[PDB]
Amino acid sequence: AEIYNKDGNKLDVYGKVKAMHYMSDNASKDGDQSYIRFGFKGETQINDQLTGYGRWEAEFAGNKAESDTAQQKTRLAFAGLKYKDLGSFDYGRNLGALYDVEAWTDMFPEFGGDSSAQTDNFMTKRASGLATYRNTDFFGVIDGLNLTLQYQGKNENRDVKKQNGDGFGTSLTYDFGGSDFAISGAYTNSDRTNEQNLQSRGTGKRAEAWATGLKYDANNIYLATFYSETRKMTPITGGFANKTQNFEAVAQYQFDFGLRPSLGYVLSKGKDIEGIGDEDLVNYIDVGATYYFNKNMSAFVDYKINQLDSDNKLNINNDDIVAVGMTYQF
Amino acid sequence: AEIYNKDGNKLDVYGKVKAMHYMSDNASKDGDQSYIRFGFKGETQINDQLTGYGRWEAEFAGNKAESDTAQQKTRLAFAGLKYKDLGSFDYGRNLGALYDVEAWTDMFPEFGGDSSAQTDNFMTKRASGLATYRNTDFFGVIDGLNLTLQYQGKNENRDVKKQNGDGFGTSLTYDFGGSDFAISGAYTNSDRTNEQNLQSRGTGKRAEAWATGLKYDANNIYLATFYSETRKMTPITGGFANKTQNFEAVAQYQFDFGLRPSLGYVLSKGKDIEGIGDEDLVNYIDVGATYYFNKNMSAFVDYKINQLDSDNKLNINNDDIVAVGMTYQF
Amino acid sequence: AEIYNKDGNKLDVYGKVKAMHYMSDNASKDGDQSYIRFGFKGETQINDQLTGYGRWEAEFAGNKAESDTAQQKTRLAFAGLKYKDLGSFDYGRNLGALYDVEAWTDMFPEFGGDSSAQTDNFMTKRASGLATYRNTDFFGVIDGLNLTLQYQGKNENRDVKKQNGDGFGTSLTYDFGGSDFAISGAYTNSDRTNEQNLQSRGTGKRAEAWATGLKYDANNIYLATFYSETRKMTPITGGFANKTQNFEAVAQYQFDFGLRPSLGYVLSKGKDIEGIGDEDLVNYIDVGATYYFNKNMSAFVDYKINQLDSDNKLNINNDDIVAVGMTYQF
Repeated sequence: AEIYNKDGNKLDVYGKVKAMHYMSDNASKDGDQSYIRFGFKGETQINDQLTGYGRWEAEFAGNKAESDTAQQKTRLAFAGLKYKDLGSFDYGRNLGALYDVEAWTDMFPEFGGDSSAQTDNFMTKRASGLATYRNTDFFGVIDGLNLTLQYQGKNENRDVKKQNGDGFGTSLTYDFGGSDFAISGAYTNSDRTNEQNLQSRGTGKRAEAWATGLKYDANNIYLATFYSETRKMTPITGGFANKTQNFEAVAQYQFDFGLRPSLGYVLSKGKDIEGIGDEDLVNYIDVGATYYFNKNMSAFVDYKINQLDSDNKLNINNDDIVAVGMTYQF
Repeated sequence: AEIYNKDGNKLDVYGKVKAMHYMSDNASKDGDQSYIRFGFKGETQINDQLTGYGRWEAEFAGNKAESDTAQQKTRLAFAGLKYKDLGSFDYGRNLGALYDVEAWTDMFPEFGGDSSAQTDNFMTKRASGLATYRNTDFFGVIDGLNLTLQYQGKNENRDVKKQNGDGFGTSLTYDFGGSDFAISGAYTNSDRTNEQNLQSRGTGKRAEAWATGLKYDANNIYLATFYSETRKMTPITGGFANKTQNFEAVAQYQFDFGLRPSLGYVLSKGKDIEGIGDEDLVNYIDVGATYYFNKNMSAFVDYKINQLDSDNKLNINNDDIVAVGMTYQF
Repeated sequence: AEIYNKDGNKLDVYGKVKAMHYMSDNASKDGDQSYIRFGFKGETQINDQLTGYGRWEAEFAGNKAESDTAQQKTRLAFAGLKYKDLGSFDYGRNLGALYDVEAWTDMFPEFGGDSSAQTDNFMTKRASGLATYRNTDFFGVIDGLNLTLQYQGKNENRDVKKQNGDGFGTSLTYDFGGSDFAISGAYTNSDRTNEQNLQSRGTGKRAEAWATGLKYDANNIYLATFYSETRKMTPITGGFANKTQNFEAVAQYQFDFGLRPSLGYVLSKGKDIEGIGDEDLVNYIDVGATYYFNKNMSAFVDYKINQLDSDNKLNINNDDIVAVGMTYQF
């Protein structure tokens, strides 16, 4: 909600209470997982052609006792400039380049974005240390095309899963539509940090990933799907997976009254693992729906139908989960 | 302060800096205990008869070095709907059912709400995992009556004091007044979680509590009092108290100029403790006052006169405390 | 940004995303150190002569993984009253008295305020437990003079570096100007806490500090400088420094277009250290500049030229650092 629009500055305070319960056995555990979001975002307008902005998004736990003050964590912190027509540059906590792809099917009521996309995993989902250029429609009219170059500074304070060396990411998108249609691909080659190569699995030199996505979003239908492959990036109980192939798909329909059913499927498949062969990393069908009471209030049910087996060589968790909830947001 | 009231949505950003000092010896320790509160709350109006809301309240420490980033904790997170006349349903971090009672005398400048009401202690004070129905005036005119049914999902991540199994809570309230008068009672039976019954004290099967309160709030006087009993819920240095009886009372007068004296007394009495017999759990007189400069600014002094003895079988703390402070709030 | 100015109350929500990168070796480390600030501040007006306020400022990390929820910390929490002409009293997390001095040259793009001023170091920089009276222009016209008396309650929960006993602080400032001119001095004598005197270095009885500053801020030039001395307050790897002498200087020029170069130098010199003699504690030249796009958006480069030696008896860090960034703020 735009709480300030004065003298060339627009403050926008946003947020969401997601009261939310998981009923299930202990895969991604069960019981309450409600949370609150909070964020501002400014846009100061320097000149009629230039603009600057900062965005901040934190996330505060809903489910802990108040004695567990290990409760908030930030999601987005950046601030940058955008010139009329030349595009936008920014730095700070942001979204890697491959997620320009993987977002196409990250629309479930709750589950999903679960495959190749780990958070604080080099440029795959959210990420620290990112300079980002994004050009749009291409300088002089390839209208529709959209471009991103990004650099990520090394991050080796953190846990060994969470670390990375200096790297790079592109992606592009061309849109069209009598109604609406788009295709997308991205590229990452971030080298791996030294301390990480003292590990059991996926040891090596560089860490790449690439993806491709097709979407269709028109006259209330939404469909999207993408493939992705990673070489030594995805974290594995042994150590980072040598390779993986991941596939996501999504079909959703929004009724006029408010109901919005979603179907989607998530597969992540471990490959050439350094002592276990190939076990799958993620395999479930998602069935669910939210009901949009309006822009602000909503309620949902989601059902992860884990499709993974019991004899699972990486001793993962074959347990279904059913999330139910209402989401107020302003 | 209602910072947004547009297109059927009212954002209300609130908060309070309580700069506050305890002078005392080390019972609930001494020195600074100032804190800050911050919360929004929305109310989107779907239709002329329905409404939805979310409330969030965190609490950020005032007193630590900045090197002790163990500093914030959330108090309320929920979001729900309310239909004209049928009442309100919500889920998330909220207030148990017995606190519909114990609030009657939780009005001191600082101390109190200290008896049967522990925070993250099954539905006794604040609490995680709560679905809550509250009906008011009873559907068709018992005007004055007010009703609450609540369910609390199991919470066993947390510390053993802090855990609980699935449970239930009712309370009701009928109001009246030529000026103002009300009576209240509530009920809880949450079963105890398995890991908790590996304890020394108050082991068992179910954990109940019940309370009763009378209040009088009219032409500037305010008086209220309540009894409460718990079976294996209140945390004890040995382990949860087998039973307890707790009594609170409060007399307060608000002058026209701004001064508001308060008298109150708090007694919590351990019963059938599993190795110590019965020691009291809380016994103090509270004398104090706030001066309301206005809606926003205020200042106070409170004085807990601990009435507990020295030879205290549960080795509690007989030490007085005197809190002084000013409270800005918006 | 003043988001509320109604019925005698002005809420002011502020904040800043400082996306920011250090390139360097590991002195104050290297890579991302962007952060976000957030604060409100109220001012309720009781009567035409009196006013009350609260200020709160937290600071949330930009650079950690979201798995390291050790991320926010508060900077300012207080709330007080100010009477027309008699001055202002407040309590809570605030700025000691010596910092009324040391602020004169704490203006770099990033570095500086680094000498005698440690945060949560008795009244030297930010600080917990502070009652503060500040009188201004002196009751009856010494216009220009400005006065501060402050008391700091003991703080012994915290780490031994971070602790302190009860203490006191004055400072005064007289301003003038055909353009602008001022001189300042402050005094602290906080006794040291008992647990702290079980240390190797700077053991003793009382902890004093004093400072002096001259500034010149006119027709776009800004120059300022100050001396400071501490007896057993500044933390040393062995233990608190017995004495120190610290000197800061700053020359800055603001062009009409927006560029604002800064020169400054920081020296902190350990004296009579209890096993090491005298090594310097801080010695660097700072060269840098911010470009102010406007009130809100800006970008900078700073360069700490560490001037400290390698054979450094307190095994400190002779490594340069170069900070680059943009700052959005509202």
